[PDB]
This record gives sequence, structure tokens and C-alpha cells, in this order.
Amino acid sequence: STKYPIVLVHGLAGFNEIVGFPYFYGIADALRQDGHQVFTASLSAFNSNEVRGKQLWQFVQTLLQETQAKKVNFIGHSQGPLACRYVAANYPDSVASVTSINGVNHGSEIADLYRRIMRKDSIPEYIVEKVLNAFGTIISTFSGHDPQDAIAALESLTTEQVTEFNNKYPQALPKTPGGEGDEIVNGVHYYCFGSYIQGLIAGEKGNLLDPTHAAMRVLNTFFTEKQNDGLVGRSSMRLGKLIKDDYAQDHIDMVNQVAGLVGYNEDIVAIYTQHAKYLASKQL
Ligand SMILES: [Ca+2]
Ligand SMILES: [Ca+2]
Repeated sequence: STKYPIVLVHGLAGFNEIVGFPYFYGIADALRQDGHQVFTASLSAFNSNEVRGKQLWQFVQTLLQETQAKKVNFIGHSQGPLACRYVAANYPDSVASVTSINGVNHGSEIADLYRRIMRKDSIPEYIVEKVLNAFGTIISTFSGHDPQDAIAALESLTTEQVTEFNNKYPQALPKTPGGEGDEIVNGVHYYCFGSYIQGLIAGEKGNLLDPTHAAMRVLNTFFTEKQNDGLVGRSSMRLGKLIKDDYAQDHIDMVNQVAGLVGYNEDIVAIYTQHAKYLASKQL
């Protein structure tokens, strides 16, 4: 139904193999039921945004050859949107749209803290343990069974590193903190979705059986930005035209994880399928 194929983009190349199901849980399946052509680009987590960007460009080149489409519609999460922005900035004629879903568009405060912990920069022990136990719980839930090894993925998501990325690829970033960027830059459409953790944990419905959610709530308390999804602050997610960012969902919830266990009986998959129809309505 969309003119151009949809490319789902995320970091963690080994996710599907190690976890046993897709990063975007049930989302590609749902989009294909609505007649969209869908592909997933799983990029290398333990490296720079620019390296993921180059990875994604190679993926897109091969895909465009195989489809004879002239452009792609990117839908990225977390690391994904930065790689998408790299490709859009550098190869705008090959990108119809960039949609950012809880993208780390201006850095992650927990990544910042993680680096301070790793550098032993005067972080009190009780905070060190809370942060490391949270990440361990998240990793173990997905993998099945160390938490300091996660810095490999967060290294490229610090405020300092993303600020440097934004300096090189400023397209569609908001001019004011917590605002919106230009919808169309260099012929490419930019959209953003977001969320932040809300309410007391008792009312989270499906998430009560998801061990990652309590961990995200722990990480959430260490942000100076009070509205955050446990990994990124609400304002940091902003890119291009806002669609909606007040979902009561953590970072992991917004890709329908773990295995469909989300907050408040929200239909996360519907966020994606409705947006795909929205892209189609914009002649994309
Ligand atoms: Ca970078
Ligand atoms: Ca969840």
C-alpha cells in the first residue's frame, strides 16, 4: 500500500538469533497483512552511529536493486533512527521518509551515567548496583541468562557522542528543546514517535509479567529529564514532525517487547500499521 518499501531499523544484529524472535515483535508480520512490502535491517550495536549508517546504506543499495524501488521508508527504534538519519543526510534521493520511534536523537542520560560508572567517576556504590542489576535483568530476560558488557552498545548513545553526530547530521532536529523539527528536509519526510513511563507500576497490566519493565523504572529514576522511557528522555527523542509521544510505555514496550507484554493494554502494533497507512496517504 505504501509506494516505497518499509525498512524496519534497529541495533543488535544478533538479536533474532540469540533471543529467538524479532526485535520489532510481530510488527513486520502485521505490516505485511496490510499489503506493505517490509524488510528489516539489523545493525551492529557495538560501534558508532556512522558505522551503522554505512551498514544501512549498503543494505539499502542492495535492497533498491532487488526491488527496483527508488526510495525506502525507514522506521527506526533506539539506535536505528541515527543510522537512518545518516543515510537520509547523505543519500536523500534514496530515502522517502525517516520515522523515529523512541530514537536517541539527542543522547541518553543512562548511557552518560553508565560511562561514569565504567570510568569510576565518583558514583556511589548503591547507584552502581541499582543500574547494573537493572541492565542485567533486562539482558537476562532476553538472552535467557555480564551487565557491564552492555556499555558496548551505550558508548555511541551518550549525550557527548550524539551531540557530535547531530553536528554532522543536523537535518530535521528541533530548533528548540522539546519542540519539533522541519517535516521535510532535502525532500525527505521526517516523523517522530515517543513515550515515557507513567503511573504507578501496579496498574501496568501486561507489563506485570515482563521483568524488563521494573528494571526500566529503576533506570528511569536516574534521569534529570523526568519524562523518559528508561533509556532516553522524552525531549531527546524528537525529530521532524511529531505524531504522538505521550504513550505510557517504556523503551522496550515501544517495539512490543517482551513478546507482546506491554503497558496498559496498549496496541503497540497498531501504532506501526496506522503510521504505514499515514505514509501511504502522503504518497510515500
Ligand atoms: Ca557516533
Ligand atoms: Ca514490556
